[PDB]
Amino acid sequence: GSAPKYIEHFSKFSPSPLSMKQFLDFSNACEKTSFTFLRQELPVRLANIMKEINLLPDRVLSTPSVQLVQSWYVQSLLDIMEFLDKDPEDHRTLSQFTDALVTIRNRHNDVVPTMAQGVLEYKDTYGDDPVSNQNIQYFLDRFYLSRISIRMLINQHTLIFDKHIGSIDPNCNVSEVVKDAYDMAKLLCDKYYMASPDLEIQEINAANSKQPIHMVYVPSHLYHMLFELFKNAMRATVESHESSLILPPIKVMVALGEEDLSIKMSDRGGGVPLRKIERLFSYMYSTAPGYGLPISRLYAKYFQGDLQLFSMEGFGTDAVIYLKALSTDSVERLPVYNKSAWRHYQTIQEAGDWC
Amino acid sequence: GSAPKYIEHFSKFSPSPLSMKQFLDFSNACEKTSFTFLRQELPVRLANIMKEINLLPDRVLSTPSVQLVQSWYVQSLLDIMEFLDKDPEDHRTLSQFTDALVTIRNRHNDVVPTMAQGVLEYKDTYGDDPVSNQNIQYFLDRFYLSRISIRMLINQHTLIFDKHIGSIDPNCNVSEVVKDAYDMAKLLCDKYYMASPDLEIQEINAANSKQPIHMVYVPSHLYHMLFELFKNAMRATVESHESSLILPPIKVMVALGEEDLSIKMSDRGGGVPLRKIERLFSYMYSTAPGYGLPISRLYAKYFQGDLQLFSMEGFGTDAVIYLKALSTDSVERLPVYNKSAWRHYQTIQEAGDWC
Ligand SMILES: C[C@@H]1CN(C(=O)[C@@](C)(O)C(F)(F)F)[C@@H](C)CN1C(=O)c1ccc(C#N)cc1
Ligand SMILES: C[C@@H]1CN(C(=O)[C@@](C)(O)C(F)(F)F)[C@@H](C)CN1C(=O)c1ccc(C#N)cc1
Repeated sequence: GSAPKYIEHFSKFSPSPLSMKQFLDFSNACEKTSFTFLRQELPVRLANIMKEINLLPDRVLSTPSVQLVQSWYVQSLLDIMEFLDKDPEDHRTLSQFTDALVTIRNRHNDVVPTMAQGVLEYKDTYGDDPVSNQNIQYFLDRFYLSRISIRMLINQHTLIFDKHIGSIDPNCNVSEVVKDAYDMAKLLCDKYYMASPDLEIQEINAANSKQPIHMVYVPSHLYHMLFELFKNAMRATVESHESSLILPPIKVMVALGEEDLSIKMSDRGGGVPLRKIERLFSYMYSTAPGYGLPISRLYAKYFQGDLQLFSMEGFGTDAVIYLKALSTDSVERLPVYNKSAWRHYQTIQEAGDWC
Repeated sequence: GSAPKYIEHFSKFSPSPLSMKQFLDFSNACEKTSFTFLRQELPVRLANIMKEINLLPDRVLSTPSVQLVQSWYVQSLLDIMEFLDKDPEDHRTLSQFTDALVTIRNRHNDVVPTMAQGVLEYKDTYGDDPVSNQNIQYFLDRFYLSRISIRMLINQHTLIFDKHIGSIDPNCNVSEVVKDAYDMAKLLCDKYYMASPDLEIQEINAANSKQPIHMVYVPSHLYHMLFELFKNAMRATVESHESSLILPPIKVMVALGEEDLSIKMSDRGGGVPLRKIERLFSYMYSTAPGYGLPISRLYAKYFQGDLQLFSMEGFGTDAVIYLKALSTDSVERLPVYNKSAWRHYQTIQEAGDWC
């Protein structure tokens, strides 16, 4: 019965944002060195997000969803406390940990669908107004980024201690990951629509005209973003041309500049009105009766990147993923609990500044 | 010595956002009808913006710039009070007005450069930090939109009472306005660089495949936005290819959908890092030792549109202007003084929610 205490403790610490090069330095660059680090970091990260939840309307708190996941974190937090007084050296004290991590990871595997359920519960229970949308948007963005960062650490440890350093590829060939996400989307598009647009890729390596474009990144993260975009671009190109015979291709450009590595995906799927675009990244409005876009964007932001959309109604849409080109600039984007984060939930909107 | 009083009065009223079709209904759809309207509207709009200024740091208030323009509005407000007790019918009582408008318009002709001077005064006097940037951004956006809306009314009256209804073209051929802004930028580009990229235009009239794209809009407003973008796209295409012989063209696409009319301008001028883009629309950071972009965007927003940028470092930049396709949806976007607008100036930032 000391959960509130632990959370009060570790909640006082700020999480330590790691860079992608520090990740590259790490089989056996001492997991002892990691164990001791993860012993404090995970609890600090779990506690900060747990501390922020506890401070949202009891209307949201009392729902089975929020309390279900809120109880998952409480258990994961306790699940790792065990090792605070333990001593490494014991080749079994740190394997008790790797297992303790794999067990915590799977315990949270369905947090996204679970949390989406809460959004729906809220829409039908309290309505879908801007202030609700705003608070949910603010919180889910932080909650999910928090989750992404925790899973990153866990995957890095579990994978490294069972060319690639954990889930990191130091020579990630962006165009290859583009092709992979494409092939997968194509296969699904073919089954469901029995027709699919082709793919054209083009690279622009500013500094080195023909050297293939490589970067240090987490391929699975990039695959996720690209796959989500290919699906939308495919669904729209197919559906908007159901009476046309032509079927334009989806074009992708990978450009590498001094500090940015950009990927643009252009489709001619009809486009979307500016007003609806703004709603495409909102958890509340994109819920019924998925969260590919809002979450794909958190993956972009996690390492200081971004994901943006801009279409032309009546023509098509461009989706662009901005990633940092240098591993030096690829530092975790983490949400922290402060007096600053507190007042973002004090939105008392009623009659704006514009008419 | 009653300025504070008048401002306290009219400041209680909210400005009346007009649609572009109401503008189309109006030589002599009775300027009496307008005179009486503008008699209350202008004072209400002048007072609301004047009321918001009076409530910004005295550090900003005391500068010659802010007080210089603050005294211009005070005089324009009084300049129109005169007609509050007047009676139309008198064919000279309303010409005293048209002149009173032309005189007020010119009195404010240099408010932009004047206000930009204040920004610089502030940068050097108090520094250029995010909270300063934010408050200036918030206020200048509103101040300038307020100004744009006031000049719109004035121009509509003065022009209509000296095919087009004032400054409104009910059959504005977007592609023609594109060509015009281009020719002008080209001429300047040719003088200064003695080389300039060509232009390709393409239309996508979704509903009517080949009918030229026309819309009801204020051509001079659209010309302003396009000219500003062509200049930047030209400067960058030329400068980034000073050692290349090839010189790609600037491509523009005009797409007309059910509710949106979009114009995209794509250049291959090298592109800009994501981090600097965010700073391109900031009055503070774009000041030295112009305001084409931040202001061009207010012109887009004035009638519910927008202006966005997205480039690929090492390749080029896309700039897109979103306008409403229907005159029904083209309603003035006006800033209003409320308890809502008040708290946007209570930014006490110090240590954010992210680490
Ligand atoms: C041991 C820590 C964490 N780490 C790891 O690779 C992992 C696999 O253990 C994990 F992904 F799980 F984090 C490197 C960034 C090196 N590293 C550090 O450089 C470090 C960072 C901050 C502190 C502190 N305080 C101490 C060490
Ligand atoms: C007379 C007003 C203003 N107006 C004008 O065209 C102008 C030229 O006078 C100006 F641009 F300067 F505004 C139309 C939108 C018609 N109109 C209205 O439809 C109207 C709108 C609101 C109210 C009110 N309250 C009364 C009339």
